Amino acid sequence: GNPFEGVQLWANNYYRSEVHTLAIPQITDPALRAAASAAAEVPSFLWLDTLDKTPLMEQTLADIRTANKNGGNYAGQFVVYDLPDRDCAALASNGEYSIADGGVAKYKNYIDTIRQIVVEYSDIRTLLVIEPDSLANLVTNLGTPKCANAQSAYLECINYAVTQLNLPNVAMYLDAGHAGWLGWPANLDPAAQLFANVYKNASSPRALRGLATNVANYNAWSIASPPPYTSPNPNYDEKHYIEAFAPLLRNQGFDAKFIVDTGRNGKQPTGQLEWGHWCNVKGTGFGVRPTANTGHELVDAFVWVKPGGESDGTSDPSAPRFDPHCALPDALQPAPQAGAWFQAYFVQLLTNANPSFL
Repeated sequence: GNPFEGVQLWANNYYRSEVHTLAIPQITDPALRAAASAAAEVPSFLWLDTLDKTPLMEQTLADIRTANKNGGNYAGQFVVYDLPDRDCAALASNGEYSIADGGVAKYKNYIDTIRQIVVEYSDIRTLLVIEPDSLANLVTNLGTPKCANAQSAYLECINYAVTQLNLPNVAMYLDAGHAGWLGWPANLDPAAQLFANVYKNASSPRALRGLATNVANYNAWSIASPPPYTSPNPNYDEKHYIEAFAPLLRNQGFDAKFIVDTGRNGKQPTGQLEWGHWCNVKGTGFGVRPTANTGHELVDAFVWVKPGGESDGTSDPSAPRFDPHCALPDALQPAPQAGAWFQAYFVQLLTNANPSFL
């Protein structure tokens, strides 16, 4: 049943080209250059954060089809991340579509385009994270006007995604935030009802395998001592969050299994001053390498979802779409625009990696 079992994970050429064309020519030390080349071979998700990235999904699946007709057993890894009024509680968003300006119809076309590409590659197992930073806002952030207004659109758009991508070669994991968002005990029951109702309102799609946690975040999977910025949450790591949340979803008829983003959680505690500081956090490392061998039946895989070295946001307050979280003193600076290559952050992650690359 675990879609990560029986397959390898494809390491995509987009990330490899950032490492090889942008990063390695800036590194003089031979050991760090070799470490960088190895990091580019660790398979991370490719983000489809605009419609103009959908050709990248098709090219990636064409590369996988060639590899698999030549003996590979690779699965593709993609993030679906283009809701209208995206990131409704954030101080800045890069989403291209607006609910008030045709955004729901534009989302429909974006999902329609992805469905035809996944059908075009119905021979290729396709592992999707659906919409980071979306439904979790409807549990805690309804007091933010943009999120109160976006409820209907987010729920209809997510229903369209999980129904239209319900294909025999797909496994989807809905983003469900992280322990410091939905793992607080007061958020668990409302979160479980919301996410189980999404599953049931979509007619319990076979491809909707479960939920993704820690995406673009830094929490430990398991740590013996709670980091101080987690107090007083008893669910201070992803393992305790998932162990508390999974049986509540199952109680409501969604027997969800999980994947956990371990791409930036290898150094613990992090440099965070507060748990809600998410941008370009200092003091982090690459974490556990992608695997289906998690030791935990709730957890299908540890994965690298956010790609290390791609910025979370610009720190220039005069730049477009500046988010003040990216200028906090626990955010590494200067940082380029979201998604752009951030060399000093890539070096940070490589040097602090656990397991090590050096």
